[PDB]
Amino acid sequence: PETLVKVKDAEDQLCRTSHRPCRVGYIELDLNSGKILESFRPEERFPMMSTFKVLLCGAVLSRIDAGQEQLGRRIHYSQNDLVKYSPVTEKHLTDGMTVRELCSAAITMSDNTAANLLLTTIGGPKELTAFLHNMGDHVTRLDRWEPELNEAIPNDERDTTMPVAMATTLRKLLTGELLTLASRQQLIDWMEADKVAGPLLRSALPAGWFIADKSGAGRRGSRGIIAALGPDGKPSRIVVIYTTGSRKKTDERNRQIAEIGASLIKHWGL
Ligand SMILES: [Zn+2]
Repeated sequence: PETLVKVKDAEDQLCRTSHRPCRVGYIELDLNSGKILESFRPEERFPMMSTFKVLLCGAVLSRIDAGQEQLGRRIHYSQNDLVKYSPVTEKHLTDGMTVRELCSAAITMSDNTAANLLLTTIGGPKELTAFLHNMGDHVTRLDRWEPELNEAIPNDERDTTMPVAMATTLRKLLTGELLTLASRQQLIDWMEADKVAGPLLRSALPAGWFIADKSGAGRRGSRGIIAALGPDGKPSRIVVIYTTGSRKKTDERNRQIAEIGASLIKHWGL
């Protein structure tokens, strides 16, 4: 009840004077069992923003497992392929990057060109969506490339998920049989090394805890985070938080998410 109070308070603060569709969504799952521990608007849609990049690399790893792709395959590209927010890819115009390096860049640094390059390797947004639907997530959809997929037009379902869908999908990728044990470990390792989510859940994380996460930010107030975390050096729950529609600035939206994190940590229970 305490984390749920905070999530409602967060939404009230962020949306009161938005003058457009505005919401917060949250779900917490038991990692081992998949049991839904608590939720707030679990079945409402939100823009994924860069949180999709985990699902993208899941699709890539599936192809690697199937012998259709190699972690070490090198991809070259041109300066004209670089889109907004390409901190890693723009440093490798000469050398290109391997598929492994691209996934590290997409997940750990939120590199947009790396995501587009990876989308190409699997056949585009439609094939990411196909991969998701084929593993039983018929809600999540990627429709556009970077950066247009961050547009966050109110109530547009393009490039959206639901908290429950994302959380359930994340659980299947990280601990189910969709990927080999080696690939599922690679996926969580990239998330563990996330470099660009400090002001969100990581800001509330106690010493000794494990976190593997991926953040997102888009237009029209959109912000979110997906995570696997737990005490004692191992993840034991999945957390997904999304918001869209607020007119509040970045730092304020960050603070509200970090506050939800602090609550869910304080009130973790056994
Ligand atoms: Zn479907």
